[PDB]
Amino acid sequence: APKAPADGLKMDKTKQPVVMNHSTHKAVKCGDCHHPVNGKEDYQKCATAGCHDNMDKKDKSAKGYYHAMHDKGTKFKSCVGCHLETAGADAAKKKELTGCKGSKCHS
Ligand code: HEM
Ligand code: HEM
Ligand code: HEM
Ligand code: HEM
Repeated sequence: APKAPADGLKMDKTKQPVVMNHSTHKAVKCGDCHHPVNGKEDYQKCATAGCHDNMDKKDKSAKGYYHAMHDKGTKFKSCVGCHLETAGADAAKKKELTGCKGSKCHS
């Protein structure tokens, strides 16, 4: 079984890099993020070629990297989509977990 990596992982495909900590995400099944592809949970980097490798932030296809991290209504919850549900009606948590600036994702 693949093991979770160390905390402090940088996601740095873009000029707005974000740190991923697995320890804060333990309530989440591995395969909700490392989702099935062709019937098997895929643990490759999300922007691997053929995966979310389209760096146009307007793209909404299954290759759009921005889309996979930010949008609602996706087949697997995105960073922002899950965080919106987590924050609920709490505006402080909305700023912390979903704010586009001054949040725990983006300074
Ligand atoms: C669950 C315990 C779980 C495992 C196992 C796991 C593994 C894992 C690996 C091996 C990597 C490194 C991939 C590489 O080769 O660099 C990795 C990286 C990321 N993970 Fe993960 N992970 C588990 C759980 C979760 C959960 C619950 C999420 C989503 C909340 C998540 C997400 C990520 C992300 C993002 C990365 C970085 C990938 C990238 O930048 O391309 N993981 N994980
Ligand atoms: C890396 C941890 C990673 C993330 C994050 C992630 C996100 C993601 C979302 C949010 C979707 C749904 C998008 C929607 O509009 O419905 C989604 C969908 C697919 N992905 Fe992905 N994904 C990550 C990793 C990987 C990897 C490593 C690949 C390539 C092997 C990949 C591929 C795909 C494909 C294909 C889809 C569509 C799947 C389907 O329709 O069943 N993803 N991902
Ligand atoms: C997507 C790759 C993604 C990112 C990036 C991300 C970031 C993130 C941060 C920065 C925090 C704060 C704690 C920390 O610094 O590690 C945080 C917290 C929570 N997250 Fe998250 N998150 C990503 C994805 C997801 C997904 C897909 C879910 C749900 C399915 C999810 C959940 C949560 C939860 C719960 C927390 C804790 C909330 C807090 O304690 O108030 N995240 N994440
Ligand atoms: C708020 C809705 C919000 C906005 C707007 C936003 C923007 C943004 C940009 C412009 C990028 C770079 C895109 C590019 O290719 O140039 C970027 C990248 C990432 N973001 Fe973001 N972002 C908003 C909010 C959040 C929140 C709250 C999180 C975390 C839950 C988050 C996550 C991510 C991730 C992951 C990336 C990619 C990091 C990288 O690989 O460089 N965003 N965002």
